[PDB]
Amino acid sequence: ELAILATAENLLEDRPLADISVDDLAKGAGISRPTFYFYFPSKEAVLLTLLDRVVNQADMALQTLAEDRENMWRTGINVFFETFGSHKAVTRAGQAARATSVEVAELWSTFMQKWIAYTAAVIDAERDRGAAPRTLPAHELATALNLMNERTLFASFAGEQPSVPEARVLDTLVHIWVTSIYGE
Amino acid sequence: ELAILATAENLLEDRPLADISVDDLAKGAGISRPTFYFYFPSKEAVLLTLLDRVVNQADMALQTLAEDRENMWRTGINVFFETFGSHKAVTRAGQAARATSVEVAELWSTFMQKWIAYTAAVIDAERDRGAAPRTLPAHELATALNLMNERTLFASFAGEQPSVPEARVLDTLVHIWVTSIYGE
Ligand SMILES: O=C(CCC(F)(F)F)N1CCC(c2nc(-c3nccs3)no2)CC1
Ligand SMILES: O=C(CCC(F)(F)F)N1CCC(c2nc(-c3nccs3)no2)CC1
Repeated sequence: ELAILATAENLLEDRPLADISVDDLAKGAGISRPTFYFYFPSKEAVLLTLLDRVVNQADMALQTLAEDRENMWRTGINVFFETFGSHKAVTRAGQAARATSVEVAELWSTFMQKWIAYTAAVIDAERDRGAAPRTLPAHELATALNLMNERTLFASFAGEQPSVPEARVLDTLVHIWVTSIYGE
Repeated sequence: ELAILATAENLLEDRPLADISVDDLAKGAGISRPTFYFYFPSKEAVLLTLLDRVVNQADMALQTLAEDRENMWRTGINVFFETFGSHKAVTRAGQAARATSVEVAELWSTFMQKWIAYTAAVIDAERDRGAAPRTLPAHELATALNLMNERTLFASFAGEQPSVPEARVLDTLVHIWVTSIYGE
């Protein structure tokens, strides 16, 4: 199973999921094709599992943090920059699969809701302690900022035109987060 | 031609481009199917033209503006909220078509570059006159803010989970723009 997952992530670096066959996956894993079907129903199920592992790893890293204001936010944004930036091929294939796969769509949406709720809870705590002003509803502010990070990180990692260069994206997002949370 | 375009926009309200046939389009336009092929090579070419007209209408409305700081930005963001919000079916189909169509991809990318360049020029003017502090590189700040607006507007219009409610999205974006441009 782990060899099929590593193989899939390796090939995804080079080509889209549409250009990878079960045969390629089976072969890279040192197993036959019907032996593949024993571990996964499809190549789409492989990507789902890869995406699930990356998002959970980001989510666990953020839990570890939960357990200087600008540096506080930078470190939390950085969990996502590093975790997804270390898995760009999976990130990119997984984002494209939100369009065609309900399971990938639901997976992404469920974790965005969780990460928005955590951001909102931290902004509310900051407001409760007098460190942040009561401007926008916290949960709405958190939603826009998180959607910004999703779109901006993924555009930078994919080398999209337009995008912020990967080496400038963390400072760019942290500035927008800190000014909008503390400003006002 | 205009009847084929209106028909396509009308049907897109109800269903995806994949569930619309040339026959549906031809029929709604009061023409035969080979008569359709005379005006457009495909249903994908129809969406391209619809998207082209919407983006140009937004772009022309923003030119009209180019020819109170918070209200200045609100009015510019509002061109996009109203123009795309008045054409949600076309916006939504057009965004999904960026994945499968190079012409739709290039069209969106070309206008984002133009709208980023305009935002950056206004922030630079604001900094030149002493009204905004010299924090992030203007063009990087503009890129992240514009990508935020793209993702956040389209999520609100599609009723995505998560999204900012459509009735709160303009105030949410304006707050993030004004604090990040003038803050720090
Ligand atoms: O960037 C994200 C998530 C959106 C993305 F596309 F990237 F998946 N976040 C979500 C969690 C945010 C957050 N950080 C923290 C904290 N960081 C440090 C202490 S508490 N709380 O919420 C950081 C940015
Ligand atoms: O929201 C956008 C474009 C991104 C989108 F997804 F929506 F297409 N804009 C681009 C242009 C921005 C802008 N406004 C202005 C001005 N508004 C009033 C005077 S000058 N300059 O740039 C406003 C937000």
